[PDB]
Amino acid sequence: MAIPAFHPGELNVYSAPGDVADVSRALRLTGRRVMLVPTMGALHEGHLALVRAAKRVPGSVVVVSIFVNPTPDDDLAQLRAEGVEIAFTPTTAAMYPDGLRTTVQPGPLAAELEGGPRPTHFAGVLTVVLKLLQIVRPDRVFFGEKDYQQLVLIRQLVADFNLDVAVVGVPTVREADGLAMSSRNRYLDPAQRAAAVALSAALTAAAHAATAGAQAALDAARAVLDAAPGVAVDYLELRDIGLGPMPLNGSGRLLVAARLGTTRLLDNIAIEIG
Amino acid sequence: IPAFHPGELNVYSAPGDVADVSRALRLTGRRVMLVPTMGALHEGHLALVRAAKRVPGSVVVVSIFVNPMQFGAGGDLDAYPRTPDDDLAQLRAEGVEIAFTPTTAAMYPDGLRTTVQPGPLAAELEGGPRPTHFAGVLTVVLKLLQIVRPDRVFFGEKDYQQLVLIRQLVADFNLDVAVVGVPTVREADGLAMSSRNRYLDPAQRAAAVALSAALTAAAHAATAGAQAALDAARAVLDAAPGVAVDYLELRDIGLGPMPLNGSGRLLVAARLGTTRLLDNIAIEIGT
Ligand SMILES: COc1ccc2c(c1)cc(C(=O)NS(=O)(=O)N1CCOCC1)n2CC(=O)O
Ligand SMILES: COc1ccc2c(c1)cc(C(=O)NS(=O)(=O)N1CCOCC1)n2CC(=O)O
Repeated sequence: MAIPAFHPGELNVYSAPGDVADVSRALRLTGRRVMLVPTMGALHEGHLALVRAAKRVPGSVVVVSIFVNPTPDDDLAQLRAEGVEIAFTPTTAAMYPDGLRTTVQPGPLAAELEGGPRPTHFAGVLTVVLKLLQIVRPDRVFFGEKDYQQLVLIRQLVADFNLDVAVVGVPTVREADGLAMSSRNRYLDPAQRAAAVALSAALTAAAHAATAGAQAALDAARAVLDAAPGVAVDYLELRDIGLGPMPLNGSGRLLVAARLGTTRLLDNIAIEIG
Repeated sequence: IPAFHPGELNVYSAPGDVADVSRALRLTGRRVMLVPTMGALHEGHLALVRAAKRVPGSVVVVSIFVNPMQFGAGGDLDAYPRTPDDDLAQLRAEGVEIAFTPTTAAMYPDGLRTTVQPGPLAAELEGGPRPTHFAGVLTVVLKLLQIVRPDRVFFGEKDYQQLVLIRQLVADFNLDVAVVGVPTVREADGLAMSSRNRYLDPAQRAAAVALSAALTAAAHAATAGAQAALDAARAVLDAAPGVAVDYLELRDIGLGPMPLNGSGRLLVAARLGTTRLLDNIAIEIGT
């Protein structure tokens, strides 16, 4: 049948999975490399940084998905401002025309860490990321490193189901005092917002303490969080980069999550032991 | 790209070799057709192959891989028939160009980790007593679909619940493949092909015609309604020596949560000694 209209150099918006699927396939056949940036709308500078990373690939056409897995005007304007040529904005019914039926079951990592208060969260994530990658068939898909467990789970999905996409993690964009960017940050009151910096300050102190070994890094991060009031830490864990157990020597990742009033914040950093 | 010699049987074990050859063929215009099998090939598998070969410009990839994740445990994996030499002889005789024969380590280098969780249909019928069976099937078929990226994938209708769940997988994860169901090839008396048929002794093989005779009596009985269709099938199964019926169920064609209307599928599973046989048929009610 006829390819949907696509106007190069402007923001083309599709809601129908089949429409974006046909346009992506037509573009790829024309010598473009399809880049997917999955979002849930409400775009912030962290999403812009995903887009800029995608746009850097020569020959790129950038597809930004906006889907809340169960404001439009402003998101699309930001996308236009960034030179993004494709926005995919499906309804829940278009993504799930048969309801919830076959789904993705993550490996046991999805039960750990975030998987504690939210046991089925990552099955949902992995299911819609899978569907997005099958609809759009991108050459590369971009995610921020803030939701680091999510990123690892995505790389396990890609390995395990033999998907033909490159997973690109982009360093977390941070506020000027280091607080990782988040939709949730606007909910903090001024005391909570001041206390919230302890997450990024604990992890950066740990990254530097790590020359003295893993225990020093963990104790430094704990002392920073202990200097903050009304920061209820859920976990502070050193793991290897794939979120297995931290090797005695080598590269790793330090992850923290805490509740400030009603707001849950997460951060993580690269750690190099000794 | 490893070597590909056209009009010869090319056998690849490494998922990256078949992926590269397939993508290269697709980019030169050939449509890639996948026939996934667990080996022990019979005439029903060759009908799948012939269906695939009829697609103009096709290149046919037949996968052979006894998938450990769909077997419970209780010796079933070890006992599955393996007939590698006859399988490859048959594919050469049919003109198949690509056989894909992955090792268990190439398919599951990290063990069982991310997997497909089917919808509720997987817990019905064959999956009632085997709750993780269809998760194993749909996980492997997804990986095979990803590695080979066929235009069309071909399955027999004999394992009809499996087929319906594979269409579910395809729709639910937006896979860009067409699923082609091919009608069950049958012995001359009607017995559905199966590479479990080898475990029927001569008495069991005689008795096993009752599954097909029961289904085809039911299809004709159906002018008189669902009860007459089921009771004709039941009568034939009951007259048969040493057939133990697991289930006999008439459902809507999608086997989903909707009542039977005009078009139905009648499914049977029965044990002859230790051998469990499946069959099914299209049923039109009245009309
Ligand atoms: C490259 O730097 C970053 C930094 C933070 C990021 C991102 C990237 C991406 C996200 C993010 O959560 N994206 S989202 O689309 O899953 N969704 C945004 C709207 O609120 C819920 C999170 N976030 C966190 C967030 O927005 O809550
Ligand atoms: C077109 O005619 C036919 C007839 C029967 C077929 C086929 C083709 C294909 C198969 C087959 O693929 N069976 S299976 O690998 O998916 N599997 C065998 C183990 O029992 C569960 C289904 N089988 C089923 C079988 O061999 O039992």
